[PDB]
Amino acid sequence: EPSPYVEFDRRQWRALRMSTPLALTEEELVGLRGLGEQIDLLEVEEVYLPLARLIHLQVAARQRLFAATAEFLGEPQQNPDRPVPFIIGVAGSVAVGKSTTARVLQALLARWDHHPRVDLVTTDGFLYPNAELQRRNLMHRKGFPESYNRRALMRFVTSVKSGSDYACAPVYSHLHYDIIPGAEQVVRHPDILILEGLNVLQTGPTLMVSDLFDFSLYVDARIEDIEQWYVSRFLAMRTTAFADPESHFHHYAAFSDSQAVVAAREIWRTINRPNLVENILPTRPRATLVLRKDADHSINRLRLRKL
Amino acid sequence: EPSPYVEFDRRQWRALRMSTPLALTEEELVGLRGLGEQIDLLEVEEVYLPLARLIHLQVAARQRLFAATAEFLGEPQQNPDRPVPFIIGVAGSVAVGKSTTARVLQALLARWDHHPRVDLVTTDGFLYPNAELQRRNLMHRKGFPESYNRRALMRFVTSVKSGSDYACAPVYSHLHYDIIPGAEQVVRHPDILILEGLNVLQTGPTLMVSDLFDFSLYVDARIEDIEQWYVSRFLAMRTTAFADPESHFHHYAAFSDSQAVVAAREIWRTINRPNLVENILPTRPRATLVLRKDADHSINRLRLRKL
Ligand SMILES: Nc1ncnc2c1ncn2[C@@H]1O[C@H](COP(=O)(O)OP(=O)(O)CP(=O)(O)O)[C@@H](O)[C@H]1O
Ligand SMILES: Nc1ncnc2c1ncn2[C@@H]1O[C@H](COP(=O)(O)OP(=O)(O)CP(=O)(O)O)[C@@H](O)[C@H]1O
Ligand SMILES: CC(C)(CO)[C@@H](O)C(=O)NCCC(=O)O
Ligand SMILES: CC(C)(CO)[C@@H](O)C(=O)NCCC(=O)O
Ligand code: NA
Ligand code: NA
Ligand code: NA
Ligand code: NA
Repeated sequence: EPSPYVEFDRRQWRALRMSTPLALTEEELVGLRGLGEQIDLLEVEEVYLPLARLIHLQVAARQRLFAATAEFLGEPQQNPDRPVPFIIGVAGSVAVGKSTTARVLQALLARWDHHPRVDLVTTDGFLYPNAELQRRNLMHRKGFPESYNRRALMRFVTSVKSGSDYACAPVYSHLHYDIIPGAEQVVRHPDILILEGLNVLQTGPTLMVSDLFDFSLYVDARIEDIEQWYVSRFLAMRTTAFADPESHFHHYAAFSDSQAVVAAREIWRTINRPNLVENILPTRPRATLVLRKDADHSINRLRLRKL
Repeated sequence: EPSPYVEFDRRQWRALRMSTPLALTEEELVGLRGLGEQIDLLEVEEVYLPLARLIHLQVAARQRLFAATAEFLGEPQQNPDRPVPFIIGVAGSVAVGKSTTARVLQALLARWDHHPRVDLVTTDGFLYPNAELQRRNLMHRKGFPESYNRRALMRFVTSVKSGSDYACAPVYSHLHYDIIPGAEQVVRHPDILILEGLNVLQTGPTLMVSDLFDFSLYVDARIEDIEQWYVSRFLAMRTTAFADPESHFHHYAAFSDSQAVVAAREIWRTINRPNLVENILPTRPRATLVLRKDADHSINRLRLRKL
């Protein structure tokens, strides 16, 4: 029975690296790695390099589709210094390492021969501010689709891919756990734009940012492993993020291992796990490429959409 | 404010015809026109010709995307006699003329220089048989998403676009209003496949046929106009389709105008209108091109997705 997908073990995927250069050192990789992630240079060569290759191939191909529609339209033939921004979506659960995935990806692509402008934007800045969330009774639903200003987000991406000189996104503060008044992230006609979020692959009764993605990535892992990574991260943050007196969750720092685990599980069970099962996972079927992470965090299986 | 869409009046769209040949006569056009449709050769030149042009441009462009993924994969470079079938989805409400639209489209594309194999398949054959619908209490829901064997339909399209030598679809009988035992429609690696249906543009928690569309068409019109066209068609069929003694609805033939109108409105209000409003219309935002039909049935406005 035919399928729109084709599986790959790390062995078969790495082969597709061909002669792709590794323009990243250990120090740099470290500056991209997130707390808990085990990503090393080897994984960057066997997994992220074939990926950067596939993407640069598609960035060329996909360039025709916009050219053809330009020809048909009798429009002047597209300006070289301003191509149509290639949009890459990176989705997945909280604590699955998708942000490291996104950061690494940004680093690699930025280091491609002609050095393309490659921006990275997370959906955090599109979260409604706490005051607005309380108003909507969503202070315990940060992460769910309804906790974001989806129109604003769609506006942003639409603006960047339609060729605007600049588009701005609000900025979120994890330290203060809320939108930062007046903060803007400015994106200026990048060549590649990576949008990272939880449900960015969602589809619906209106055109959404997923309909604008030229390529999508979904960082996947067994649910029980993700919970472990989540709890583990929570405990570790008692001495990093929560240690800061300025942290909204500074009082989590004095928790004991037991208390920490209990609190992390509650948060996971009441927010993150439901959001993963009801909203995030249902979108995995449409991802161009799925990166499967084993319990040890390593990518040992990939799924690609050939259709 | 930027947009993923660009509007067109008949005047601006026809200009895009360029030097496209009209390989269709009146007799032929007639043999494609449905009861109630006002389509003439002029509309075929001003609306369907620019469309056939745009499509053949995209069929070339879109060919790269599959080539690039073939290159990346180190796969042998695609066989010329067997390209990747281009999939066109045609959606819209019952009685909006989308089938005529599909038939005309098939005729034009089949008449393109190198004469490509262009098949047309409606989703009717994927409807569950009456016995199965009764079992599910859906005998008054033919047309709704749940009245079709969506897995089968997805299997069919997946098979055709994955390059199978042949794929078969069940056949529906409008005369007998049910699936025809043993009837199969065989599709053999066509170059272009047009899938026509009511909710074929729907998206969901699994990869669906809309995710495989390389181009989609949505035939639109004001809801009140569609109801008129629907009722009008119902009355006219008292002397065509319902006139046949073998017709499942043969007893509608003896209805008076008044009785006919009452019955048609009930059917429209209880089945077709709800299905249009809850399921069909919500999918319009993703259509590549929307053909707007005025009350007189003429296409005087078009909406194209540039993003
Ligand atoms: N609770 C938090 N505190 C501080 N920074 C956070 C954060 N959650 C996310 N971030 C930012 O996003 C990055 C995510 O890195 P990583 O890929 O290792 O985890 P993740 O994004 O898969 C799970 P998360 O939903 O917690 O971000 C963090 O390194 C930091 O840059
Ligand atoms: N009730 C019916 N009786 C006979 N044929 C029908 C039919 N409904 C659909 N068909 C077939 O599909 C064609 C549809 O033609 P047209 O484009 O004019 O209407 P339509 O498809 O937009 C509304 P419908 O949902 O009734 O098919 C009919 O001409 C016939 O070939
Ligand atoms: C689980 C950690 C430490 C890491 O993901 C972090 O996401 C966290 O605890 N944040 C505050 C509670 C929450 O995750 O909603
Ligand atoms: C309205 C007509 C005549 C034409 O669409 C036809 O669709 C019809 O009446 N069919 C049987 C009832 C129904 O439309 O469900
Ligand atoms: Na920038
Ligand atoms: Na496809
Ligand atoms: Na055929
Ligand atoms: Na697009």
